[PDB]
Amino acid sequence: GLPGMQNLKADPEELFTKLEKIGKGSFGEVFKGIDNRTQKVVAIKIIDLEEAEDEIEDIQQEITVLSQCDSPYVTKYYGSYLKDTKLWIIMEYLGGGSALDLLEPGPLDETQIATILREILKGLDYLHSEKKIHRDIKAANVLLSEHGEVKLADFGVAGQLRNTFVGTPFWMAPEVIKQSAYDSKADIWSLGITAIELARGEPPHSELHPMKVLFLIPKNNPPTLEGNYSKPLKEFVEACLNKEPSFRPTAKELLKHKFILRNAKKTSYLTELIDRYKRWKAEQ
Repeated sequence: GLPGMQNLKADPEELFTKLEKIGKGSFGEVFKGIDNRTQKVVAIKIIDLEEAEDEIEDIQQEITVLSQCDSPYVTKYYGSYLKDTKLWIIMEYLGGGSALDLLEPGPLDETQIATILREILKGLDYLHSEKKIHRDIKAANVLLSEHGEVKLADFGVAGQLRNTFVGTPFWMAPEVIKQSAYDSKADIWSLGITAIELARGEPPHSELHPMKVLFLIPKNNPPTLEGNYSKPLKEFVEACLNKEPSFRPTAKELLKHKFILRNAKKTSYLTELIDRYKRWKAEQ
């Protein structure tokens, strides 16, 4: 059945202290929680199975893919518990917030953008080397630890090596929307959209109805990064955002792109970004 499923007599309400809401996945609410035995903080996604239907197979695939990953760049999975009709999925807690949150106080600079993209690329290199496709790369799914470590989250639509129509519209590759045969290169296109999001704060077409977005992506020339950004950053975006998937580089190649090499710095410096968000949120 479900990888990591714990003893059905384990009462997750006994094993964990459930605290405030912090986010949402493909299928449920997420709460910060405390493991009552170790006192480590965890993220707990709770899904109501009585409420699910013709999705359960999806939840099952999310958890299986997650359970198969073991990387410093992918959120860890600690197991699942069933309580009455609710499934408790225990995940790694990343206290820094998502990259999208970190944009709330103001723009990022190019060292911050390059550092975050570099770590996303380490996670995609890992997933692609394992024949997995993330399928939902976007700033909201790039999470930071309180130390500035950057990890990929939310595998609700993750694939395993496709032509299934999945993803969040604004970040979907043209071939994913047209339901053509696709692979890891679709994540490279989403990375290019995420690079635009990290530079500008929103993805292309963000103010349009998602249904318009469905015909504009396959029809229009690909987006480019507009504004006063460096030529290496604009070229990194263009490399990723080619309509021909075979013309997009691999993640391993992008780790050596001049934008990354000339601008990325250690991840520990991202704690400045996390502090900025904390100070900002503290006022508000």
